[PDB]
Amino acid sequence: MQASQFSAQVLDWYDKYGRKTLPWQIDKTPYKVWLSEVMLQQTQVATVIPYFERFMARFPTVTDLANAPLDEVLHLWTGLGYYARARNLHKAAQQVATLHGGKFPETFEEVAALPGVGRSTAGAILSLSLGKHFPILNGNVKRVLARCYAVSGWPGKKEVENKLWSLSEQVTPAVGVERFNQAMMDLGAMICTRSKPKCSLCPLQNGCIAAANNSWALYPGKKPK
Ligand SMILES: Nc1ncnc2[nH]cnc12
Ligand SMILES: Nc1ncnc2[nH]cnc12
Ligand code: SF4
Repeated sequence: MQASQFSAQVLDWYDKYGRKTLPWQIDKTPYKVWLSEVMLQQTQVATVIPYFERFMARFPTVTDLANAPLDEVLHLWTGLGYYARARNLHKAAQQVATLHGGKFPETFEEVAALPGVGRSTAGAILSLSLGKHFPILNGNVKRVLARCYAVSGWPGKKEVENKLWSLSEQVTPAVGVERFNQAMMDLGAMICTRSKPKCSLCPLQNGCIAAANNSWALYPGKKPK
């Protein structure tokens, strides 16, 4: 299947089966999408929700987060693990307060310059909260694209990561980008799982090479040896 059919099938699936009601998806702003993306990169949705709610209630705005003591941020992070994310969250909130006058940057370069925010998280912040035309590529999306397009090779090799970023760019639409990017994350998280993917519940099952060859185990490639 062509890039235009990938996008259309994923958006039609999201419409009927996607997750649309999580708290970071309601009255989306750059700040809320950033906060949730950072919490979500190493923690599952069920554990993140109470923390997302407590952080939004305590820190309504990024300036509130910036002005809080770091020890108060770490105390409220307790239970989420991977505390470098919390230290960078706080540094990034202070960078928005100092460089961007308390308003979360809405351009790619300034968002990706924030501590703890990579190319995929910056693309996620801007595409999901403002509908800007940016692709994402976290572990879950890497798996969906690598299986659908048979991208063998370890994504830790620059050549394979570039291939996967090119594929993401090719299948990501401008129209409906916020719905498409959330749907790709949902598919990788819930359908195209690391083991035994639920191919029969996947909107890409008619064109996916791994589903046609029952070779999901080969994609993406793991680290050598
Ligand atoms: N917005 C999101 N929804 C679900 N899983 C995610 N993983 C990272 N970001 C996510
Ligand atoms: N199906 C699965 N879902 C999530 N993590 C996994 N690790 C191995 N198999 C998995
Ligand atoms: S058809 Fe199966 S292997 Fe292919 S993208 Fe969907 S869940 Fe993953």
